[PDB]
Amino acid sequence: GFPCGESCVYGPCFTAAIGCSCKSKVCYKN
Repeated sequence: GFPCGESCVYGPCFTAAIGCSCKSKVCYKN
């Protein structure tokens, strides 16, 4: 539910490394 400070319009969430995921073009975790 909290933003990881990264977007994923065209690239992946490199913050997936800390458990984030792409949710409607913005990287979030919990």
